Amino acid sequence: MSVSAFNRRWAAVILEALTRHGVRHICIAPGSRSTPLTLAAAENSAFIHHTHFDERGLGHLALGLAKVSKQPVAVIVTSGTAVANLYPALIEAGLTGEKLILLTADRPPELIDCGANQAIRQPGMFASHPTHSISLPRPTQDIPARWLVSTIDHALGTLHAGGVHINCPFAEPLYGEMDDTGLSWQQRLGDWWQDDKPWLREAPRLESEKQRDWFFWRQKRGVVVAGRMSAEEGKKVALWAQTLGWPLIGDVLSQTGQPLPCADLWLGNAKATSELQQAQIVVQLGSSLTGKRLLQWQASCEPEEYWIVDDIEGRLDPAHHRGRRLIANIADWLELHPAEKRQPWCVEIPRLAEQAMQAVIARRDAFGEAQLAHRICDYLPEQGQLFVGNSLVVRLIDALSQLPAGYPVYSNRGASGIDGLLSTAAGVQRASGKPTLAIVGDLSALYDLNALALLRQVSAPLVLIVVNNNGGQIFSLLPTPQSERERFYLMPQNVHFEHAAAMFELKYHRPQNWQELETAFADAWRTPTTTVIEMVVNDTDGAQTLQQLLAQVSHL
Amino acid sequence: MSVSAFNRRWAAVILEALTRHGVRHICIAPGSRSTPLTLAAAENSAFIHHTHFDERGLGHLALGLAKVSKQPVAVIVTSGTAVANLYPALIEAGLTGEKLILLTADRPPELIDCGANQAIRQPGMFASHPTHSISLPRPTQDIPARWLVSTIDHALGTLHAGGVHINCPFAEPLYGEMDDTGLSWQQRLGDWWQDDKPWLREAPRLESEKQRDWFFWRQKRGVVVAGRMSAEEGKKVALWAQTLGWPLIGDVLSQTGQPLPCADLWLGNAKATSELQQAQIVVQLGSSLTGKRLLQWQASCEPEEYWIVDDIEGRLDPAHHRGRRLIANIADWLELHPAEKRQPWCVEIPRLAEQAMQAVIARRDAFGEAQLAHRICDYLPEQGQLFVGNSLVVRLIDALSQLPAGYPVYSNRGASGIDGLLSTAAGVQRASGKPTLAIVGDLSALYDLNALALLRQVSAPLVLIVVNNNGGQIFSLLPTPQSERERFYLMPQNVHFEHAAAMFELKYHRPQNWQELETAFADAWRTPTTTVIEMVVNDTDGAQTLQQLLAQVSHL
Ligand SMILES: Cc1ncc(C[n+]2csc(CCOP(=O)(O)OP(=O)(O)O)c2C)c(N)n1
Ligand SMILES: Cc1ncc(C[n+]2csc(CCOP(=O)(O)OP(=O)(O)O)c2C)c(N)n1
Ligand SMILES: [Cl-]
Ligand SMILES: [Cl-]
Ligand SMILES: [Cl-]
Ligand SMILES: [Cl-]
Ligand SMILES: [Cl-]
Ligand SMILES: [Cl-]
Ligand SMILES: [Cl-]
Ligand SMILES: [Mn+2]
Ligand SMILES: [Mn+2]
Repeated sequence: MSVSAFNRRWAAVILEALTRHGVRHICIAPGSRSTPLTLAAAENSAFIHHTHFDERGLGHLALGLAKVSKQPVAVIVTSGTAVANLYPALIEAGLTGEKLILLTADRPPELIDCGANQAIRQPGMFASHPTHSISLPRPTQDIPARWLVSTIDHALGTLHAGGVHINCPFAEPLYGEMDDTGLSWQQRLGDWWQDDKPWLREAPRLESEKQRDWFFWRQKRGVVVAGRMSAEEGKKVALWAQTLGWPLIGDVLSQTGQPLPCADLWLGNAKATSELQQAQIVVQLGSSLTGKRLLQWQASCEPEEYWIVDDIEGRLDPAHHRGRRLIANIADWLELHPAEKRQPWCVEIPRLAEQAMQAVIARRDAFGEAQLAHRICDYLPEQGQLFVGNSLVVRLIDALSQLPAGYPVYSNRGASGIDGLLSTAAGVQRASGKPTLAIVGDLSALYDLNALALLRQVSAPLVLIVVNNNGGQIFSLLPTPQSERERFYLMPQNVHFEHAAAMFELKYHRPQNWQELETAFADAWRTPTTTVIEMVVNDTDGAQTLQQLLAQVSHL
Repeated sequence: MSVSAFNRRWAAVILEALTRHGVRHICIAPGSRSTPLTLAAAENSAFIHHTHFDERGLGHLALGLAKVSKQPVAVIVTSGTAVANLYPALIEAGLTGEKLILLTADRPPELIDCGANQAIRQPGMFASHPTHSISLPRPTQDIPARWLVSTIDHALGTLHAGGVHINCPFAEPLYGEMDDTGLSWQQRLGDWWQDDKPWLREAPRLESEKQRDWFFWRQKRGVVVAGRMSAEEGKKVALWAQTLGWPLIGDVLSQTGQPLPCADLWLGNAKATSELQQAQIVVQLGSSLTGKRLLQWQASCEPEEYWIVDDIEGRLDPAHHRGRRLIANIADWLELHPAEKRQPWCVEIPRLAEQAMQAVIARRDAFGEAQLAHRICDYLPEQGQLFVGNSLVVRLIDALSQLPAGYPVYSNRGASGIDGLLSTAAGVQRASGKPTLAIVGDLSALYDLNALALLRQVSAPLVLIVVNNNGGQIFSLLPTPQSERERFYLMPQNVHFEHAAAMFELKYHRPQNWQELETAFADAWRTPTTTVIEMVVNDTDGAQTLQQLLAQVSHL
């Protein structure tokens, strides 16, 4: 008889099913309509439970979790605009591949389009952005549990990457006594409840075949571009490229070690671009390439074929080159297409890359964001991970430093949003347990401000560098019109973060030089908490230093 | 020739066209892709420009503006998750009628699903939540300006209520000199550029017909239920119900003056409900009724007829009574269905309503949220406006105080989200220019924390009361389960707002008695600046006081 009790039994099947697909982490926002989902999750000891009050934050927390653990991470939210806040993190997931299982509570069909409070049209509301969309029916004992677990099984079994959105109508009485309504119904699943596999096993592998002409292509004048990939993938790619004798352009996100550093600088030099005109094939592994000069070279170069090896799906070359798009695990792929010993063919690029770095070393003293980015390894935590925020920071680290091979870097570099960086960071460190360094801009920090709440619960030191250049200074770098740049572009907020840290009880440091920055780090890494280091810098110095260094290099 | 210059030409046609439909406020977030729209907006002298860095807050700021002004308000954002953030405000607008014109910038078609940075598929991404979706084509001179303005003219001309999503591909060379490409193409529109009406006027009106059996019905035992309507409509409805001799159950949002106050209390009393069983007809004006007892009585009652009169569309009875759904401006409808002076048929309800308010007044003294709610009248600015947050506050002011007839009230009571209350308040005050009192919960305040940024800029004094009962205390009033309530429901963040206030250079108080609250307000209505008043209150007291007042009143 009890609707209250049955809703929970319905929800218990949902959650148990996700358990069979490697879902450990679950992110929960407060609600009433979500009561069946939340209580089922709460009482299921397979989960590690995370909670937060801002649903946009909640999505990004889940996104950081899935980013690092490579596992499907679940999200429970209540009906209404709560669901709509998951949209940004879902979008990023859909572009970078994080498996997010969004379980969104709903009013039941009777309470739709009739002025019911906090009742909206939720089925379909993320359009094409989920990989799978399940819109569950009203819960009824007339639909057997086997269908409910099968539906979920298929969605998860076949999920290569990106998000699944499972809309969960519940009618209400939501609370009440657990009388054993639906226990019978649940029992038709038999000992599946004691099993560790899913009910229906459906896991087709999606993968491109061996390139049988690889033995031919591996001998051409090639170039290796390396975008976003795993830390270990980064090392493998470096040795591979080296063996071929092909120049490797490694992104900040590559973790290759960057044997030809300051690509964003040297690629702007005619000697480099014309040397590369000799490249017969370009093999790019991973994507989301950072620098302007890399994108621009890429968009303009004309090899015989262009390859992109990556674990995600769909076309990845925005310049649409003739070539191949190869779906694979990068490490697997490298083993399936091993490098072969060849003499290098580049003469000028190794030279320019060295000079480029030197021009930057020559500028390392000024206490500016350009320099912080140059010097950033100095500050990497031992056995840690770097989280790079968006806008100027990622561009400057990519252009001016040479990150160590196999040192973990993480970013939200799919949609490049500045909406969820702090909570994504929270996820990232939570996932792995590692000491974590996260560097972010001032608007970025202002955007995801309340995420500082999550930053009270960290398992290893997290250092949050907020670079404060009073506004979105990237729009200084781009050729924006002078007269409406302050108001409509930069949007300085004229604020500091001392009071932010105070509010949430985090250590704060506002260093005036390098000696003070190192002493802030020394204290920070001592304790499994989050320290906020505000780096206040002159608004336009970073962008100008980049432009100058670009110009300098382009004359060498 | 110049794509740059034409992007801007195209955009200015769009923005100019909005001009002819009373769009005067415009809300801009920072970005590169949105350049054509933003620059066109900036140079167009019709618009009052508003800016913010958080796009979710931006949407809600526009919601605020559109709410008060009852004009269409435009929003510009850039491509990527920026767009996705408009969702919450858009869902709200869709339910309550605010006219939000979302001009969302987008990459051109060549750059979608090809690994291009910050490119996602936007056309259709709000599903069916917009009233119209204009998905614009790639800008070209081969499509006449008369098409562009006409498409915008149609969507805006026909717009009864809710948002229009206008997606705007712009191909890049976004910056460049402003040569005279597409001037010739603009001129094909002739002297329309000096006109003040639309190019295509298509403005059909949507109305219900005169109810020609009204003279029959107005003599039966009727009940007037009044929900969200304008402040002038509240006064009229009070005059009307009084004349007919029908009891008026009036919501916080109604501005009717509430002449049977504390309905949430007296509707729980059996004598009141049985007297209401004699109701032959129920005429509700407006919608989104607040309280449980009203929502519950409304659900259960069985009058021969049930009428809902509101200028929004669709069904508004979540109990789906046999009756009438009349789409009309309330002020107009009342004139078209005038009252006739008649002897009030209710006997005990007035007595119960008085005794209920007395029960409440007898409890005014304790320094807590329930008591703040009850006496909020005392703090209302002269010639000002109220903005009520969600959760416990709106429930408490509806239950425990009697707001003045005609004194303007506003809320986000469609989807009842807690995600945009401060930024909505901002736009609410900005639209009217009136001194504003806005009260909100702690988690509410945290959710929209960065909106404190906008509150630095206020055309009249704004007081923001933040009730801090350490968590979502509504889940203390709802019969949620014991051992998982704090963690999965209330989610206390153990925090204050002194520092938040400080960060954003806003005056802060934290009164500890009625006197200290009076001193906080002495200063608060003089200067056109924002004052934060944090009300620290025992977590659980509000909920229990309501519960007790409920129990006390049912015994009358
Ligand atoms: C959600 C979202 N909105 C807007 C943008 C456009 N955008 C890119 S960078 C930027 C400004 C970043 O400001 P800040 O954190 O101060 O970084 P800085 O420009 O100084 O590197 C904006 C608004 C975006 N990427 N994501
Ligand atoms: C965007 C959104 N997420 C979640 C909810 C569900 N919800 C309704 S009330 C509430 C708690 C509000 O807490 P607070 O601001 O402290 O007010 P209090 O409960 O103490 O009145 C929540 C989470 C919602 N309405 N909107
Ligand atoms: Cl809820
Ligand atoms: Cl159904
Ligand atoms: Cl960026
Ligand atoms: Cl700390
Ligand atoms: Cl942009
Ligand atoms: Cl609410
Ligand atoms: Cl100042
Ligand atoms: Mn900045
Ligand atoms: Mn609260």
